[PDB]
Amino acid sequence: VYAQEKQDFVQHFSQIVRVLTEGHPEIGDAIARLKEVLEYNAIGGKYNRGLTVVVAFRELVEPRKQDADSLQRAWTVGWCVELLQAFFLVADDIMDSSLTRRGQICWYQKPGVGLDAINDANLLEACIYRLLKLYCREQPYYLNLIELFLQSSYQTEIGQTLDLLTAPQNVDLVRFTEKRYKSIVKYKTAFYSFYLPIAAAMYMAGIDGEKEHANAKKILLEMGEFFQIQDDYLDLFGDPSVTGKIGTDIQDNKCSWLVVQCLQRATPEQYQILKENYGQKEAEKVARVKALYEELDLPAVFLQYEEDSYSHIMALIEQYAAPLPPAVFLGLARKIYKR
Amino acid sequence: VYAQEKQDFVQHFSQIVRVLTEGHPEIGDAIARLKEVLEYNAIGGKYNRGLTVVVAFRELVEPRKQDADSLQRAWTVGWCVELLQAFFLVADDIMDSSLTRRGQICWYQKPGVGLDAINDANLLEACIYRLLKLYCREQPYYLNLIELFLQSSYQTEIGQTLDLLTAPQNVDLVRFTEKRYKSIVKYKTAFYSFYLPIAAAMYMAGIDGEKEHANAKKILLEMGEFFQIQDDYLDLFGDPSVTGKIGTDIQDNKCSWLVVQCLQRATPEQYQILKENYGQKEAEKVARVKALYEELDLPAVFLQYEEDSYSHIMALIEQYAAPLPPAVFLGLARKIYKR
Ligand SMILES: Cc1ccc(-c2cc3c(N[C@@H](Cc4ccccc4)C(=O)NP(=O)(O)O)ncnc3s2)cc1
Ligand SMILES: Cc1ccc(-c2cc3c(N[C@@H](Cc4ccccc4)C(=O)NP(=O)(O)O)ncnc3s2)cc1
Ligand SMILES: Cc1ccc(-c2cc3c(N[C@@H](Cc4ccccc4)C(=O)NP(=O)(O)O)ncnc3s2)cc1
Ligand SMILES: Cc1ccc(-c2cc3c(N[C@@H](Cc4ccccc4)C(=O)NP(=O)(O)O)ncnc3s2)cc1
Repeated sequence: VYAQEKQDFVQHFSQIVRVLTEGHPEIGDAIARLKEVLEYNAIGGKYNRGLTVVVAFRELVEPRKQDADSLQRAWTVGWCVELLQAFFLVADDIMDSSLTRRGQICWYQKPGVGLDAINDANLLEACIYRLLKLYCREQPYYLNLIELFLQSSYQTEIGQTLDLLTAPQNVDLVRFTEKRYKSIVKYKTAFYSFYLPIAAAMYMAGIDGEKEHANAKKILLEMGEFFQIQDDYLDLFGDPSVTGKIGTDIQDNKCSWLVVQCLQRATPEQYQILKENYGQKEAEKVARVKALYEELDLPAVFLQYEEDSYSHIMALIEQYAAPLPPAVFLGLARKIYKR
Repeated sequence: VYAQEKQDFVQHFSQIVRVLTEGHPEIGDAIARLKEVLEYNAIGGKYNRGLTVVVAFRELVEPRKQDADSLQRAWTVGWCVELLQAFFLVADDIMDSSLTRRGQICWYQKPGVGLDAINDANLLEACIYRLLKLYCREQPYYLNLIELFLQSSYQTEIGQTLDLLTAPQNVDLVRFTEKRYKSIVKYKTAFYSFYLPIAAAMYMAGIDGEKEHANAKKILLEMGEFFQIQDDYLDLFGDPSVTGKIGTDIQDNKCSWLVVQCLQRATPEQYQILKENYGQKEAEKVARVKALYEELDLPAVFLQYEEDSYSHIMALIEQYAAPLPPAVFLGLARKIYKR
């Protein structure tokens, strides 16, 4: 499904840019900057979210209604998801004071960008809507897509606010509850990473019903919870030469699924070991946390969670996939649940 | 027109907030933060942009079609303009490293906000669209308003990019040309400050024609150019006990209308006096610029510009106001051109 169309998708970017950078010579300079912004930040991910739109649109539309223009539009809206992602990242890395991203210098950290990245992020967001105007204003789902991107923006922003309130990078754990962890993930990542791209395909295919969308959302948000929990696990236990990432959740005082669990289980004594070491950057003090999680057999708790999670998803799919082809959902679960 | 409805408008804010902060207990914390963001940043301006929507809607709709619900919606969309303004300011003050705004500490500069303001700004933007959903999704102009706010966002962002490229707060004047000054003002401030609110009233009143809108835009953008040029003049020559502002365009290396003119007129010698002193914060070095502008009789050049500008506007109004009541436009020119 995905490896099979990643070429046409990543190749269409050029067009996405050509159009977004074309009557008005006076502003050409700013447009030059926009090009640069898009080239640095929309590129270099694995493109799974955007791609999900394309793949799903193939699965959902009767192939008789998949002309060149229709596909073009699915590529375009797929790139709209990747631009939403890019907008959030650029802005999130400023906020976290991150150094790298996708293995390069964060955009804001480049010489002579700095906090100008704030506006660059805002343009990334704007390009979504330009693109929808240009490719979709005549389509019957035009407004549905706008509302979905705008709503996907809002929930992510809310989730971000929620995380910022939860984890002031300053030492506190009583606010790291499972209720709250789950909330953060739903609003901050799941909605836009899992629901938004399938939903966009759905609208593109004429499937606009609230019921259908509620059903698909129910599956997708639970998939999204898992995805993140696995991300949290692998931040620390992922072989880094598989992953590509080397993890810093413990140094960055994150509200990781791990710590949440660790806190549910710890003696009042061990809370101390964690109160003392979480957030510090001393390797010794980072080791004494990993080593605590390990003492609490949390890698086992994960495996245990991944199994249940895998059933729940299949159950959800059995129950709510209809009348969409289960393959829409399985195509994603495949990308997540390795054996 | 304006003093006459500023009460109902500023009073409606409470409702705007009540609604934007109301099913979902898990996120209530973030909503609390949102409330705070809106209270600090949507409040304390003079509300001229928002108000323009309300006043214009009164002028444009047959009074038989101005029920309670219609008004409610004009207040709401007026507040949407003020939220757009708030979103841009919060983000612009981070970018400039400003200290104050509307006579208080900039939001980002408050203890324990910082660059979290980036997300706070993004929520300000989001609230626009929530508000439009809640009050206007059933109206026939719903999509027109979304497109207008989104487009107003994009042009402002472009203008911001353009300004950032023009004025790196690092010393340069060859890029401060009149063509470029004019471009910056059109994209960065005029469009959203002058065109957007009248346009929103227009759409609200059933007047959606491209022609009408082109006409209104033509008047409004030229009004907007003046407004800004006057702002630039008064930044330096405004009696500060009238204004409320004390100006720092020269210290901040801005691409002010003043400097632009100064550069058009200066001997190759005087370019030097300006190359040496513009952007410095030394009062002596700030004085030696003001004193140069004064030596070049620029306060006279302004008066000269304000006169011509005043004719051009009236001409534009005579020519393009129809079939809107000229009073829509005069109501604004009144707020700008004191004798
Ligand atoms: C800890 C743990 C326990 C069980 C699993 C299971 C994964 C899995 C599974 N995973 C697929 C991925 C998958 C998932 C869902 C639908 C389709 C495909 C897989 O790993 N295929 P591969 O050829 O690479 O070994 N497919 C069918 N049953 C199961 S049970 C994964 C992790
Ligand atoms: C909607 C959506 C968003 C992100 C993803 C990502 C999947 C993924 C990823 N998944 C692996 C699978 C995987 C399984 C277990 C642990 C890590 C990685 C994968 O794509 N395998 P495939 O053989 O299909 O190319 N690996 C590294 N980064 C990412 S980011 C998937 C779906
Ligand atoms: C430098 C300079 C030269 C001429 C003017 C003019 C302002 C003006 C003008 N201004 C109105 C404001 C105005 C503008 C446009 C339409 C209506 C009202 C005004 O100042 N009224 P006020 O009672 O406070 O003295 N009205 C009619 N003709 C003119 S000519 C302003 C500044
Ligand atoms: C669309 C729009 C946006 C901002 C304005 C502003 C007008 C204004 C403003 N205008 C003065 C007039 C003015 C004239 C000349 C110099 C300064 C101020 C005014 O409102 N007079 P009014 O008697 O109607 O209350 N003074 C201080 N700040 C601002 S911000 C007007 C219209």
